[PDB]
Amino acid sequence: LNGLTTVKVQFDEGIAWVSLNRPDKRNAMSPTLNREMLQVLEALEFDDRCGVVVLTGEGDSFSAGMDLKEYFRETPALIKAQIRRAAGAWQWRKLRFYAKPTIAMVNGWCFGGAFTPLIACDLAVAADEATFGLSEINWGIIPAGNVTKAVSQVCGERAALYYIMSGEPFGGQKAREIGLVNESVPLAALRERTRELAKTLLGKNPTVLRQAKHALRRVEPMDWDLSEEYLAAKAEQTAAID
Amino acid sequence: ALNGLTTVKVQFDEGIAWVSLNRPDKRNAMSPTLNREMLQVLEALEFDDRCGVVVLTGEGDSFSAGMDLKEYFRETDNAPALIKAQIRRAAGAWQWRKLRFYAKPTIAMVNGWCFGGAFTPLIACDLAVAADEATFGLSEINWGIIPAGNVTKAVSQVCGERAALYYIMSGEPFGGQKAREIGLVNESVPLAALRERTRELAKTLLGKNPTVLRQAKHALRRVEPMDWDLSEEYLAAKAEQTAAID
Amino acid sequence: LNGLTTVKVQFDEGIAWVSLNRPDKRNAMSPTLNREMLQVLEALEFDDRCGVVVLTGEGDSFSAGMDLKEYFREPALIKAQIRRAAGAWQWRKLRFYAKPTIAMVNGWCFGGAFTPLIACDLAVAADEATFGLSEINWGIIPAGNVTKAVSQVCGERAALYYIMSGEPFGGQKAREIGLVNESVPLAALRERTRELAKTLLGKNPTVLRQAKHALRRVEPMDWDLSEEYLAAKAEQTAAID
Amino acid sequence: GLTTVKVQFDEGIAWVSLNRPDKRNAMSPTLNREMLQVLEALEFDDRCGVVVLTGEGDSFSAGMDLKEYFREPALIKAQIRRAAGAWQWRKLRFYAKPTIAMVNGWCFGGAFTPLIACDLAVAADEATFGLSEINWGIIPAGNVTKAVSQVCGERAALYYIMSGEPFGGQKAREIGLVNESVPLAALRERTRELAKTLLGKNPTVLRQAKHALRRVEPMDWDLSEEYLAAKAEQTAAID
Amino acid sequence: GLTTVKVQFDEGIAWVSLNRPDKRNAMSPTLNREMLQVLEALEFDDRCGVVVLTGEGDSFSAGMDLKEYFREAPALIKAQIRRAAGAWQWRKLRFYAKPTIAMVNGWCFGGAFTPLIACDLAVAADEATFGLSEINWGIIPAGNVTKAVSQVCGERAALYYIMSGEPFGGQKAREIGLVNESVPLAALRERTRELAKTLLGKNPTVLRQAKHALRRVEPMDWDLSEEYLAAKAEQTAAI
Amino acid sequence: TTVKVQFDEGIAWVSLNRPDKRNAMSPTLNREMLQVLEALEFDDRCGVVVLTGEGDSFSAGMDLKEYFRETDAPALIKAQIRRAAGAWQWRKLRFYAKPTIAMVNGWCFGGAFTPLIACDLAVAADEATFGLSEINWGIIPAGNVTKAVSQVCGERAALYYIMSGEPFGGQKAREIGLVNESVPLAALRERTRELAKTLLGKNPTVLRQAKHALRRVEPMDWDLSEEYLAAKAEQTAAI
Ligand SMILES: CC(C)(COP(=O)(O)OP(=O)(O)OC[C@H]1O[C@@H](n2cnc3c(N)ncnc32)[C@H](O)[C@@H]1OP(=O)(O)O)[C@@H](O)C(=O)NCCC(=O)NCCS
Ligand SMILES: CC(C)(COP(=O)(O)OP(=O)(O)OC[C@H]1O[C@@H](n2cnc3c(N)ncnc32)[C@H](O)[C@@H]1OP(=O)(O)O)[C@@H](O)C(=O)NCCC(=O)NCCS
Ligand SMILES: CC(C)(COP(=O)(O)OP(=O)(O)OC[C@H]1O[C@@H](n2cnc3c(N)ncnc32)[C@H](O)[C@@H]1OP(=O)(O)O)[C@@H](O)C(=O)NCCC(=O)NCCS
Ligand SMILES: CC(C)(COP(=O)(O)OP(=O)(O)OC[C@H]1O[C@@H](n2cnc3c(N)ncnc32)[C@H](O)[C@@H]1OP(=O)(O)O)[C@@H](O)C(=O)NCCC(=O)NCCS
Ligand SMILES: CC(C)(COP(=O)(O)OP(=O)(O)OC[C@H]1O[C@@H](n2cnc3c(N)ncnc32)[C@H](O)[C@@H]1OP(=O)(O)O)[C@@H](O)C(=O)NCCC(=O)NCCS
Ligand SMILES: CC(C)(COP(=O)(O)OP(=O)(O)OC[C@H]1O[C@@H](n2cnc3c(N)ncnc32)[C@H](O)[C@@H]1OP(=O)(O)O)[C@@H](O)C(=O)NCCC(=O)NCCS
Repeated sequence: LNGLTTVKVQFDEGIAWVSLNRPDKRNAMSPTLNREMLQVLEALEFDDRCGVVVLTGEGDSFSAGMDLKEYFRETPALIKAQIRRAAGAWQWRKLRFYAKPTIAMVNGWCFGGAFTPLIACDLAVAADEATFGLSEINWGIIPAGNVTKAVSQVCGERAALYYIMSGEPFGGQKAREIGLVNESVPLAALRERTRELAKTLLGKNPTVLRQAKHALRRVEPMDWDLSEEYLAAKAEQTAAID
Repeated sequence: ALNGLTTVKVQFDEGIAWVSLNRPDKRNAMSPTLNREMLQVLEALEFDDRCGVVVLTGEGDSFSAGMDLKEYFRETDNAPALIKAQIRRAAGAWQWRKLRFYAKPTIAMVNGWCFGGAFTPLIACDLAVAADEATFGLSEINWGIIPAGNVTKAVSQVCGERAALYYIMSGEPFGGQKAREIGLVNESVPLAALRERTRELAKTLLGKNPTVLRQAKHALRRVEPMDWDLSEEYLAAKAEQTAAID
Repeated sequence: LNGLTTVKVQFDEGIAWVSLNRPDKRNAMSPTLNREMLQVLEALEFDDRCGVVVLTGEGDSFSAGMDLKEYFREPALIKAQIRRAAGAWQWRKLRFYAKPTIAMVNGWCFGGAFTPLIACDLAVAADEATFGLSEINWGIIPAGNVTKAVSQVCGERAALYYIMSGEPFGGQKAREIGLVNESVPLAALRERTRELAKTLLGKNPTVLRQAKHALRRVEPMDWDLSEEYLAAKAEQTAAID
Repeated sequence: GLTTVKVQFDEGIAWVSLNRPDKRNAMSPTLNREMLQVLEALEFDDRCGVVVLTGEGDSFSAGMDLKEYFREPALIKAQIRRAAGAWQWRKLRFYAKPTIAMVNGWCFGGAFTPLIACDLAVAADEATFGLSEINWGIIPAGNVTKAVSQVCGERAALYYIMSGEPFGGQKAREIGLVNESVPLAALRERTRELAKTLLGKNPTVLRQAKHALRRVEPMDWDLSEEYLAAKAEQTAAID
Repeated sequence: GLTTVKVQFDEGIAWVSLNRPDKRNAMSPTLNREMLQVLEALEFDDRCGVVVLTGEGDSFSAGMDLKEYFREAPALIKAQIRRAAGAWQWRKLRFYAKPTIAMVNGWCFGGAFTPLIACDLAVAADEATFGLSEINWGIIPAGNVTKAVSQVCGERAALYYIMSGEPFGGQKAREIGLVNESVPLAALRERTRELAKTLLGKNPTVLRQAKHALRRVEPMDWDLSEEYLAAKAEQTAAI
Repeated sequence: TTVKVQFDEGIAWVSLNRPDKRNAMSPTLNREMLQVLEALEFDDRCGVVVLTGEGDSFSAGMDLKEYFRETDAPALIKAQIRRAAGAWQWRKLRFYAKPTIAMVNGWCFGGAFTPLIACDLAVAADEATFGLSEINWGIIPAGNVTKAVSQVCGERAALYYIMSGEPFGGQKAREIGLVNESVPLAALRERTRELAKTLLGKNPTVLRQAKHALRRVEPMDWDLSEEYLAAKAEQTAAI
């Protein structure tokens, strides 16, 4: 957490408000931001100053997507693949099964690549004024990285295809309708609502909370006979490590 | 199989088998005894000509308060491992193994409290009509346990990842209208109209061809993990099997 | 495209209005229509006069499902070939069509019509449209690929309710359960559908085709595999553009 | 109380023998019900820590009963079909104790499912295997088609399903149907030595390990690592 | 009227011969279209109840035509050409209405692995030379060759020959489960004809249902496969 | 320090360097081996990596003292140490940017199976001893060992050696598909070098794309694999 340039961490009574911090660039996710975000999230897993992580963006943006210059334009094949993997290293590899509960607080512009860490977070609270967009089609690219998969994970096929194919923007209430976020409230109540939800998660047994939210995503592709076998081993693991 | 029941009641009604958990003093908590009796009841009703549809509900003010904290959890905590496994299997033996592909159509009538383990038989049933006043809750997190058995899988089967994680992680209660919005139940109506609405839907299912109704509702849950090429092959055999056994 | 007997095709500023043309039979899908529809869909994938295809029904019916007279009632391998020819255009060709597809449900949509409706990329229904999985009322299961198609876009509760009950529902209910993207009054159906088609026509056609395919491809994949596939898909997109 | 099954206890080994030699150990609804009772009773019988499945006489099992199971209502037929698979693979494939199939002779049709659902299998060289269902005008129903595909390659599975051609114990070993094939005179002792080897292991760890192998097969590597981490913790918490 | 494929009928056996010996039976877009028409014509031709796929001359097939298929286009046209190959190589062949046997009489390289593996069975000559030689030409085993080899061979053997491009004979192909049997070339035709006659003696409806069910149940869990096999058995008895 | 790296005309001989501990994989070695693999995938002096062990061992498995006993630690720390093992043993190795060959020169037990199987190819010495000895130590084959064995071995062979913990040599490892080839130890180094030189003669881009494509298409249906392989082939030509 020392010498961060693109990421801000503010601790608040057990809550780690992690803000993408490139407001002048609308929090576009560059290779520098990708490296810092993984370093922050890895450190916060063992930082006792927090038991829940809130992911948001500084200024009027959640995130305008990947940096069109520093991530896309300025990027050898193996060198290119390493930078692409560094994005997914924190956007979904670390976030999807994160050690502590995660809440995405969408305060504003959320486009393209921003959908992957938003969906990899366990919960999401958006502002009514927040503007979501799968604008990749308008920039001549598909929703790569894991954006296409992430949208398919939480939204129905009809809604996923409509916003990928058309690139049409939509607000927080529409994001809640299609299952992209858990709740949409006015921006003036966004932080208060997200903080109340984080405080509710802080009141739970942290081990049981971690085991339960992981098991939900693990059992998704399993058959019912396999899920019962996994959940039984997961329940015994929970009581053994608490 | 229907005689000497201590925790479950069965009442026949014009081709409907109203199966209600019968431990109201315990809010219909599901004990190992109840898990054993319900499997007996559901197995017998699959061949009982007095029914063409099964309605699963609870006596009193509770649909179910989840697994018995005393008889299912506490009294089996220090039991031998294979004994605990057998008790756990017996719960899922009727909660999802029997219910999810029951030979007859099943409707879950959520008349009241529905917590924790009660979500698995509720979701394993084909259709679900809840009361607006009913209170749902994945309160396992507040008791220090994960939603085990098959509760976690059952919730992810009908509810989106956001709604599934929200109520699993927060343990927050919600009513029948929220259960309908998140896809947990088909319909939500006031409690005063819950039985008449459930009975009307049950009579609608009774008016259908029972063989085709059984075959079609099973095929829906079978084809979900299949690719479209495999599902077309399975639906072709399922359609031929339907015509041969009708 | 020449000599068609059950399908009509009208070109409109890059839009291929493909209508099932059996209105006196409520656009029931016969083995003849199944053969012609695949014949038309294969030709339109390379027809430079179209960049988007709108599937709709002539008259008051989008489609009344499979032809109860020419398809169902009328050898095992012969029966299998006729059944396969239905899915050949209803999902095999439509689900990963080389061009964007929009289903315009102008009226009756029952049984087997669900498969090409769901295999299309997008769907705009009329509020007055009447959907229904009435196969249970006819004594059959939603065969072909209907059960899978309904499973693909609707939640398990909604899918089971309409399959088991055979209850009909309107355009707004179809939009609510995720069967279609939007639902407008019939008087505004063609204008809204043409507006959506022009929006798709303004996109990069190669990127649009690759993106709509990638969405349906990554669904059964794990996140590690989908990231690998999307990286290869993104590279294929830039190379063939 | 059993009429179709014989159980012999030997130093922690429960020798479970199919006992219908007059019908070549064909599996009837009576045998299917009796076998589930035996397996359910043996999983808590402390007198055994390993179960060996074999057949009395010159047969392992000639498949399902052509008369009782097949020739003799829709949901009644489905119940009898489910009773066969209830013990043939639902109970056996994840049985609480290690299981060994000892193929002493004829092994045809439906016999493949309990043979494959068992953890391990030792065959006699003189034993004759055969997916002869095609010769009787039926497909390998129940779960035989799935069971054969689980242990043998697609080529070997298709060859013996489509041709109905018999093969011996050495061929069964080569295609992976059984772990080992020895002469019949050495079959029981080789099986008993393997059963004794399994009895020397930690029973909890052995049950957990053998279950974990079959569970992780359809998992991706990221998910299997998560499953194996919980399975190992579950192992240490109950041992 | 066919130019690249030859069809000879023999007592219910349709000997289908790839016929481009001057190009070592390389598969061109012309051959790909002709093979699909032959397969679509033979599935209802009562002169055959079994299909034997092989190659004329000293070749089975040297893979895809390096000139006509790869070297000699717009994106959708190249995809249509690519789709036409898989249309007969695996889409039609993998679930073909009639039993299929691949007779590997000679060279079998690259893209030839897909129709070889999509056929139900395969008998090779010991002298036949196999090879996933795409790596030697600077391309991955595209089409469905990578999946086909993954379907019948273990991961070690699949990776070894994909990565090394090293050739191997008929006995090695039998060892790794690529073919069911390998015999001397002088005995290949009679050994293949005997297997074809063995398939012709089966109930053709039951044979088609069983060979399809084997490949359908591969990715199913055991509970789902039992559900599918019960429906497949009822469909078999009805048709 | 715990790893040795020797460059040889494009070959990166990567040796586990804890011979006094039989190359037991400590948390120290786990972190160091990941850095070596990360450094080599961008080191232009190598186009192939051979993973072997110093001394008489390939690897005796995980360090019983430093990896297991000394982590007896809070749950998240234990999970972090466990994840660091799989970070290089399969997360980095299974889809490594360059071809990998495991040279099993000696003892290969327990956790050593995971990096052995995550390597693309493997050549063993006949004299080398292989063992899934976890059952003898009271633990299940955790990490990804159970999944790795199931990935390359049949269910029977996987279950036999997990349940019995029985040791086996290089020829048996080749017979069950654990390694590609087994030769006498005196010929092991040159046989592995021939394979490494063969891999070095291939287009490294096409070789990486092809070897990755094989493992990616395993769980796909044939229609999905064809779509993936077409994009993979286009990605190959563009890169
Ligand atoms: C997010 C957005 C609506 C904000 O609107 P705005 O308040 O008017 O701010 P601006 O459009 O003027 O851009 C703000 C700055 O941040 C940069 N910026 C915005 N989004 C960026 C992105 N993905 N990548 C890199 N830079 C970005 C701009 O280049 C600009 O830089 P500059 O001030 O040095 O010239 C608008 O910037 C936008 O549409 N960005 C692209 C969103 C997107 O489509 N992402 C997916 C790309 S595939
Ligand atoms: C369902 C509930 C809201 C009803 O509240 P109520 O009407 O006021 O009734 P009570 O709380 O007084 O409980 C009545 C009886 O039923 C028992 N009971 C209720 N739920 C029970 C359960 N899962 N298991 C065992 N007993 C239960 C009570 O212990 C009590 O028994 P007692 O009278 O002998 O003391 C309440 O019982 C409850 O909060 N929780 C259990 C629900 C739950 O969270 N289950 C999952 C736990 S993992
Ligand atoms: C679609 C429907 C609501 C239209 O009702 P309508 O305007 O009153 O039209 P009609 O019912 O009078 O029938 C119109 C004609 O189209 C035919 N038709 C309608 N649906 C048909 C279908 N699936 N298959 C074959 N013919 C059909 C009728 O047989 C009739 O032919 P005819 O006039 O030459 O005798 C009506 O046909 C219906 O109730 N059901 C359609 C069938 C259906 O549900 N199919 C899925 C079944 S598996
Ligand atoms: C196993 C077999 C090779 C033994 O040959 P054998 O020593 O000559 O024994 P036989 O066939 O002469 O007779 C054995 C008795 O057991 C019965 N039997 C053998 N297999 C049987 C089976 N699946 N089901 C019912 N009865 C069977 C015979 O009907 C016969 O009864 P009977 O003596 O009262 O007339 C031979 O019996 C056989 O082929 N059985 C069928 C194997 C098979 O195909 N199973 C799959 C069926 S789909
Ligand atoms: C099959 C093979 C071993 C036989 O070699 P041979 O008997 O000595 O005879 P040739 O090598 O001269 O080949 C004979 C003709 O068929 C052609 N031929 C062989 N394989 C061909 C292929 N895939 N595509 C197109 N033409 C091919 C040759 O170009 C040659 O053409 P020509 O006679 O007009 O000059 C050799 O031709 C060969 O290696 N072919 C390539 C196999 C392969 O790698 N396929 C995968 C390609 S990615
Ligand atoms: C590999 C093996 C057969 C070699 O036998 P050996 O040549 O006679 O060598 P030794 O047993 O005498 O031990 C050599 C050293 O290496 C260590 N060693 C060997 N395997 C080790 C392992 N997994 N972990 C930690 N140390 C190990 C010994 O503790 C010993 O250290 P020390 O000399 O400081 O006391 C033997 O070490 C063995 O049987 N098992 C090691 C672990 C194993 O087999 N499986 C993993 C258990 S889960």
